[PDB]
Amino acid sequence: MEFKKVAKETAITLQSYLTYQAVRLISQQLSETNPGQAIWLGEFSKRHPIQESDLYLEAMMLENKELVLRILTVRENLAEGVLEFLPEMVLSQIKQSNGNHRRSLLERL
Amino acid sequence: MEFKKVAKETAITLQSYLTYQAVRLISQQLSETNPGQAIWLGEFSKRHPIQESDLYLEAMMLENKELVLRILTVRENLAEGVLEFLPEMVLSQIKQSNGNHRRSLLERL
Repeated sequence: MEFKKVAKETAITLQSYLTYQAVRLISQQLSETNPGQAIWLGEFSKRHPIQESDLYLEAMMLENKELVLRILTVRENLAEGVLEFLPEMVLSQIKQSNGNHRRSLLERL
Repeated sequence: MEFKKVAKETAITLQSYLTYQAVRLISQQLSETNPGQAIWLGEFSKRHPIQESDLYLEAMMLENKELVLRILTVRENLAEGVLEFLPEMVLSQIKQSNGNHRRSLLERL
């Protein structure tokens, strides 16, 4: 098994996913504080796929510089906050799901 | 902890993404040992989106129980090795990305 090469791919995916989580947390905050801006943010995201997170951030710089700053900031905090718990949490989630599917497959016999 | 909801949502996402990576690897092994099953698998993945990994596995066990059991095992083994590299890779990539976006933002009026 090619653990490191798959890790590199997974890292690229996770970079975009954590940008998505940052945008999500900021939207939830704006929904209490400035709903018009949360709405604007929601519309921007349907025009620009967060999957292409570098392109997403560059596009936003043309329309809302302050929000880009906020996303980069939150995404950085999130990463630092979350990343070290991930190995255990992901492996645990997979073990649980494996148990679940095995029991369903046994019921399927 | 902190970011519990985020960390959890991220874990479930990576669980699906690592299932994708498991199926991809298995598909490659099957192309050598049982090309007809490699083809069945490709067709199966076209019709069932791997992003919905639990539904994918639940559908497959109706048709091919052995392959489900193999995916469960591979995705766990893969996760063990992949998650060891992930934190530092993802942090350093976010760092590089920030650097690029920072320059982009600072260099314009």
